[PDB]
Amino acid sequence: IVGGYTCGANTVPYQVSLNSGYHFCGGSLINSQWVVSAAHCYKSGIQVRLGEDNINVVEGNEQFISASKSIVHPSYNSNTLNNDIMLIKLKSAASLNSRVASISLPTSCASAGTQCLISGWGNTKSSGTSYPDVLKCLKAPILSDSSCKSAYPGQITSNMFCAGYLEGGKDSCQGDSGGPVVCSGKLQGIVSWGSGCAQKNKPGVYTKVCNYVSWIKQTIASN
Ligand SMILES: N=C(N)c1ccc2[nH]c(Cc3nc4ccccc4[nH]3)nc2c1
Ligand SMILES: [Ca+2]
Ligand SMILES: [Mg+2]
Ligand SMILES: [Zn+2]
Repeated sequence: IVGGYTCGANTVPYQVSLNSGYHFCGGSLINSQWVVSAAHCYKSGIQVRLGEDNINVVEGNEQFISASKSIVHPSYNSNTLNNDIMLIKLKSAASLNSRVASISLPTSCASAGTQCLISGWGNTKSSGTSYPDVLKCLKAPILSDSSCKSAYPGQITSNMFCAGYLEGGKDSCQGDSGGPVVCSGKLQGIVSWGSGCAQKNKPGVYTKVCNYVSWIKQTIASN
């Protein structure tokens, strides 16, 4: 996250860190047994870490649970990143408490202008590499589809939306990938892609979760 701030320990209780020997992507806990992340974060051998703040220090509120199965969206296109969403089932149910809670799925899609909270342990430099150990947060509004499409001609589908600042300076970045974009108490986006990080007229692009609610509900109920 570039131009963001330290969230504070466990202030984003539905945020998960996907670990395969090191942190490589974020995710969102949707109920005690399932996590939603981005399909471009797919790997074999994932351990989900809940209740984290500093990912390099066991502070006491963590739960490390391995994944039993991963399901990448049936129509995910790795070349365009269209349908960039994946579901991960935990081997054991997590214990939900104040530090570990699930986030709600949306009943409708959000309007441009709505302010959201994006979080992650991804890179914090636009020009450089500085990876933080504690969770970073960023409040950003959803941008109109017009400004999103003008920035990326022929690359935005109806399953994506842009959020951010056209002036540059504030954005999510690699490592934040798969993480949550919460607006009005609902998970509305998943950190997906962008052009570099925090560049002018290159806002972040997010998977539009409101278009996948039936798929998510149907898939978790049958697995
Ligand atoms: N500017 C953005 N809003 C942005 C978000 C996410 C992202 N993701 C990548 C590529 C990317 N994602 C990953 C995940 C894990 C290892 C490497 C890696 N590279 N660029 C970006 C850019
Ligand atoms: Ca920790
Ligand atoms: Mg994240
Ligand atoms: Zn990524």
